[PDB]
Amino acid sequence: GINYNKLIKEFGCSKITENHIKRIEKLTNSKAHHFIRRGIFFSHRDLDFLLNYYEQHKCFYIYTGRGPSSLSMHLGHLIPFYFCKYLQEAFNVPLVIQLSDDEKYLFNQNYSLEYINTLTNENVKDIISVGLNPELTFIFKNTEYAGYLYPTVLSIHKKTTLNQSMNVFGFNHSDNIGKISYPSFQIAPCFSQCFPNFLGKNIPCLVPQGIDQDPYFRLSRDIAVKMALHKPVVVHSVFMPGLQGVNHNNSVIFLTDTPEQIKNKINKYAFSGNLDKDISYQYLRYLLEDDNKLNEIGEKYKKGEMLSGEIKKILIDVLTELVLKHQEKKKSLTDEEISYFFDPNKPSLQKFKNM
Amino acid sequence: GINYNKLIKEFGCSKITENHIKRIEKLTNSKAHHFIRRGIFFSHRDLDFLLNYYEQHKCFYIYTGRGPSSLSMHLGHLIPFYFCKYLQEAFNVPLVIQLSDDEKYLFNQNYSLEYINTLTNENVKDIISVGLNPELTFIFKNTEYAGYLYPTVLSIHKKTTLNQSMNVFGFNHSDNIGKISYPSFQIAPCFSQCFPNFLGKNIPCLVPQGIDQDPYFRLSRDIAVKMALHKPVVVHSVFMPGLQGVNSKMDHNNSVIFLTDTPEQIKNKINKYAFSGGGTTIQEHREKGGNLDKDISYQYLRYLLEDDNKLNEIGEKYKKGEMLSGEIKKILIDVLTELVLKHQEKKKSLTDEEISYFFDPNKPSLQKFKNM
Repeated sequence: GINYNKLIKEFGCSKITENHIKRIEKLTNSKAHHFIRRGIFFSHRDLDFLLNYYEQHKCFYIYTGRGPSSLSMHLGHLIPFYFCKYLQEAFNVPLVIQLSDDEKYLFNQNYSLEYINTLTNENVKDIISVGLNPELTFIFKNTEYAGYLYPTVLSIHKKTTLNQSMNVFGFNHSDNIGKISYPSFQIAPCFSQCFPNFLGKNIPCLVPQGIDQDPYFRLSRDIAVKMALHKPVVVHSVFMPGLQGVNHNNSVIFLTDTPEQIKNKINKYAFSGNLDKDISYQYLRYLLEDDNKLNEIGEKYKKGEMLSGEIKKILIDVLTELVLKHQEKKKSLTDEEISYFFDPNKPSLQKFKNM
Repeated sequence: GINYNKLIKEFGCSKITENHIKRIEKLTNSKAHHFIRRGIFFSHRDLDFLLNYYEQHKCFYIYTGRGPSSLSMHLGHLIPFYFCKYLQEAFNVPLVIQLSDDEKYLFNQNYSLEYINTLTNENVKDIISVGLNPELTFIFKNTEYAGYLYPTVLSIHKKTTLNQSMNVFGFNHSDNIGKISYPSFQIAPCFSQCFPNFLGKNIPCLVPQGIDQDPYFRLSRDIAVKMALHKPVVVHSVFMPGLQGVNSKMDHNNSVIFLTDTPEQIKNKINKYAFSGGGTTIQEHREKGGNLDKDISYQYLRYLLEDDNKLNEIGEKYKKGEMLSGEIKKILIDVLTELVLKHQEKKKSLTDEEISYFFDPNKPSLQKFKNM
C-alpha cells in the first residue's frame, strides 16, 4: 500500500506515540480527537517542543489556510478544519486562517480578482460552517491583509534564492513572477509578528497538513532558523482516499450534494471490501466519533456478519447527517456573523497579546 | 559630448517643442520652468495626451520616487524634486513620492530594515526641504503602503514571466526572489487605482525621468497596455554633470555638492575642483573668451539661476572674455550657498507633525481630486 512508516523514515519525521496522546489528554483535560487516536494524524515535527511550551506558558496558535476552489468544497477539504476546530477548543488558543486569493489569481490564467472573491466568500462560509469558535478564530484574505504580512514577507524573500523556490515548488521559466514569489506569503503567517493586533512576537505556531506537504513545509522551518524565530510545528495526516480506491465528481462528496446524490455515490462508486480496502469502513474512521460503534462495525464486517450494503447504508446515514447539518449551518449564517471572523480586535483573541 | 537628438531618435522619444511650452504656459497661467525653457527637461512620451486631458479635466498626478541612500543626498538628487515642486504648483495637482525602502533591503545583503528606516527618514527630510507643498504631496514608504499597492502588483506580476524579469534586469538564479519580483512595486504607482483615498481610477500619471531611464520605463508603458490602463507619461532630463567634467556624471566627494556641505566647503569645491571653460592666463581669456559648453559654473547656473536676463548677461560677458573665471565661479558659489543654507535651515525647522502630514492620504486638499 502506501506504507506511511517508510515515508516517515524517508522524510525524517517522527511518529505520534501513545505518550504524546496521553500528554495531550492531560494538558487539555479531555480525550484526544479520534483523528489522533486512530492514526489519521500520525506524525509530527517538534510536537514535544509545543506541548512543553503550552505546559509552561499556556500559549500557542494554529495556522491553516485555503486556496479558493473553482468548484464547491468536498468532504476532504473540511477534514483539516475539523481538526483545527478540535485543537482551538481543546487547547483554548487562536486559529488563524489564510485565504490565498492572491495565489488563485496568480496560478489561474483566466480568473479575475473579482471572480475569485465570489469563490473566496463561498469557501469562507463552508469553513465557518464546520462549527469554528468565532471568539478564537481570525480569517483573512491575502488581498486585504498583505500589508500586515509584508515586512515579514520581505525578510523571507531576502533569504529565499530563486534556485530554492524553483527546486522546492517545481517552477519553470515561463511561470509568472507572482508564482515564483508567492511562497513567502504562505510562509509568513507561521510567524506571530504577522498578527500584532492579538499575538505577541515569536509565539509558537502549529500547522496541520498532509504528509505529502512536508517537503514544501521544510522551507518554512529552514527560513525560521535564518530569521531567528521559532520553527513552525507540524502534525501530518494521511491521504484521505477518494471513493474509488484507497491508493471525477463521483470520487468525492461535495458539500452541496443532496441526500440522494450521496446515496448513489456510495452505493454505486464506493469501493467495497477486508477493512483496509473497504472505503465505507475507512470513511467511518473519519466520521464516527464513538469508538465502540466503530469497533463493533469493524468486528461484524470482518467476520462476515455484516454485509456491504449495510456498512454502506451506515456511512450514507452518517454522511447525510453531516452534510445536512453543514448545509443548515451555512444557510443560517448572517453577514454580521461572517464579518466577525475577519475582526482582529476581538477581546478573546487579544488575551494572547501579552502571553 | 552627449548628442541628445541622436538619443531621442534612437529611443523613439519626442522633443518638447516651443509650442508645448506655450501650451504649458497657457494651461498654467504662468511662465514655464527654466528647466523646460533651457532644454534641461527636453523630451517626452505622450505629453500631448496629458496636456489635452488637463485642459478638459484639470486633473492628473505626478509620480516620483527615491531609493534611500547610504550617504547624504547631493544637489543632483534634488533636481527632479525641484521640478516636481514646480509641476505640482503650476498645474495644481497631486505629487506622490515612493520611498523604496523594500528595494534597498532586498538588494543590500548586509542592511537591516531598521537601519534602512533611519536612512529613509533622513532622505524624506531633504525631499520635503526643497519646499514641496504639503497640501498636494503624498509620501509613502513601500514597507508601510504595500497593502494599497498589492492588487495592482498582482496584475503586473501575472503579466511578467520569470524569463522576462531575468532577461530585462539581468537577474541570476542565486538572486533572492524579492529582487526578482520587486520591479512590479516600482511600476504600480503609475496607476492611480493605487491611491484610492484621494484619486479616481485611471487618472493620467506624469513621471519625470533621466533620458537614461527610458529603456527601463518602457516596461511600465508596455504593462499599462496589457492592463488596459493609461500609459504613464514621461518627460526626460539630460544628465547633470559632476564638477570635474561635463561628459562625466556625479576624492569623488569633490565631484558633488552635498546638502550638508558648509559655505566654506562649497567655496573650495567650486574654486579648486569645478572645471573652467576659460583661458589659462588672463590675457588668453580676454582674447579668446570663455567656452560656455564646457564651463561647469555656467552649466550649473543654467539649473540654479531663475532670472533669464542675468543668465544671458553672464553668458554674454563670459564668452566675450569680459568676465573672468573667478567671477563666474563666485556668482555660482553665492547662488549655491544661498540654496544650501536655505535647505539646511528648512530641514532644521521641520517638526514631526509637519513630516507626518506628508504621509497622510486623507488630506482634504488631496481628496478634491478623488471625483475629478
